Amino acid sequence: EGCCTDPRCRYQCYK
Repeated sequence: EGCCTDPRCRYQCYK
């Protein structure tokens, strides 16, 4: 969801 790249989302790529 174009979030994995982000640091905050990177922590939880699978939500």
